[PDB]
Amino acid sequence: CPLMVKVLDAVRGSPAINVAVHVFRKAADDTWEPFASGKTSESGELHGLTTEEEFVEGIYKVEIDTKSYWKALGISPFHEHAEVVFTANDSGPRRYTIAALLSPYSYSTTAVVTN
Amino acid sequence: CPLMVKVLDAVRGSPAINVAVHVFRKAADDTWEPFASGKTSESGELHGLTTEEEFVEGIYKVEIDTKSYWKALGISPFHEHAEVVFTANDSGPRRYTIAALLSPYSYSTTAVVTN
Amino acid sequence: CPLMVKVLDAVRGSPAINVAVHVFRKAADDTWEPFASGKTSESGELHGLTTEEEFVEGIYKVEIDTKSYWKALGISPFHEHAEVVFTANDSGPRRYTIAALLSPYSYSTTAVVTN
Amino acid sequence: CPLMVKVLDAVRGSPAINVAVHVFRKAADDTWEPFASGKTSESGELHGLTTEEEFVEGIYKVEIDTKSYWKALGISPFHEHAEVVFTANDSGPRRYTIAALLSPYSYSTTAVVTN
Ligand SMILES: COC(=O)CCNC(=O)c1cc(-c2ccc(F)cc2F)cc(I)c1O
Ligand SMILES: COC(=O)CCNC(=O)c1cc(-c2ccc(F)cc2F)cc(I)c1O
Repeated sequence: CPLMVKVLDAVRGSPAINVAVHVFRKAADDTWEPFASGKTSESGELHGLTTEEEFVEGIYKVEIDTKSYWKALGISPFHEHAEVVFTANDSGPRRYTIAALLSPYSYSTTAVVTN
Repeated sequence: CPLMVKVLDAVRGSPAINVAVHVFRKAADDTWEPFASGKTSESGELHGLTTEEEFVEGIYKVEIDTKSYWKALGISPFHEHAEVVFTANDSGPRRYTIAALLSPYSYSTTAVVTN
Repeated sequence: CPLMVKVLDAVRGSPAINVAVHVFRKAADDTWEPFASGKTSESGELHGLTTEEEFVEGIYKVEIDTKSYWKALGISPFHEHAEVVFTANDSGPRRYTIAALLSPYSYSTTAVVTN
Repeated sequence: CPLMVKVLDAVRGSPAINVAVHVFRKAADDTWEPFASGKTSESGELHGLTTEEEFVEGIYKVEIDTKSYWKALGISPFHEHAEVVFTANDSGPRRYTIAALLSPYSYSTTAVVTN
């Protein structure tokens, strides 16, 4: 599993559960084509978005549906979502963990990339 | 005046100077349309993006061109850009300041909305 | 003027107003001595902490009283305070701005050092 | 294992390996008594700092020796360390994960607390 997404709630101090995540990949025509999607588990993690075969070189966008999450908790947040845009596998195949830490008016995202 | 963007560099401990910033507004045809842009000053700030007349309710996207910034410093970056997607809502007099703190493999963004 | 502290609230999307800030300087006896303190203004900023004459090289600790801030808003916090411990080093004319972005269970701090 | 510490490098996009971590607990006399210490693994994680028996209610300080880490990488950073101060087990025994994301002039820390 070369791509994992983790989401944390900075208000509750907990994993962010049931958060919708959409991954897009830039196509030839410069448009964003749907690549994969899922929901975070009880651990705030989303595995199994892709396989080494499908996860080719390209420009990817990971959209984390933060607004829906905060709205489900009765909170009216600032952002529509958190978006992480990056080139992958540009220098050989790696494993990417994309993490987002969420607050109503802020988010922090990081990437851990291991060979 | 209703919209300001500020960018900080977590590696150098300084404002992020000369960073390109592009703002888009979601059109009725569900597509992103260029709205405003510029480059951050020596203070890491970009003022004069828009006016009260032009800055109506709607969905906006701020793209901060982080990859080019890091490239210019000779530091290896992960993200193509930092993106901040938000709904502007009228609720009395509001100024929006969108701030981003940049590291090569991470960023933190916050919104400060004041009357 | 050589030291400024700024505090932001990631839950309300606003400056963190009236937050207590205590600064200490490490003494030769290896203990922390009160150096400067105050409360953040309506802009979330605390100016006038010290002067160029008083702000010599040394090791400093800035404690931002986050627990009391959250308590005053009725929000359940994790940290007793946010702490930022740093060495002040002379290297031409420097102003240090220490910024903290607060959530109930998280904080992000950065230093911006300008000439 | 009721206390785990994780450290990530925002410059390299990797776990922060071999980082020294010291945990203190506030004693009766209001002084910081040594509680536990360790080093992060190849995964940037530090388990086994304590046991449910030893990890009683109290005010704890987790000091992450960030300066030594950045210095070992040839980098001269801003902070002496990152410090996380919190009351634990004030409302029954929990499991605490304290995470820090490190850059030369900035750090972000969060807590995930699970029952
Ligand atoms: C009324 O208050 C304002 O207009 C605040 C605008 N400034 C900011 O949001 C800001 C935000 C940060 C900041 C951003 C992200 C983060 F993770 C930590 C920060 F301190 C740092 C500085 I120095 C800032 O000036
Ligand atoms: C080898 O190490 C990994 O697989 C890293 C995957 N995890 C993360 O990136 C991670 C990241 C954070 C984190 C994210 C944003 C931020 F501002 C601070 C953080 F600690 C917290 C936790 I708890 C995590 O596990």
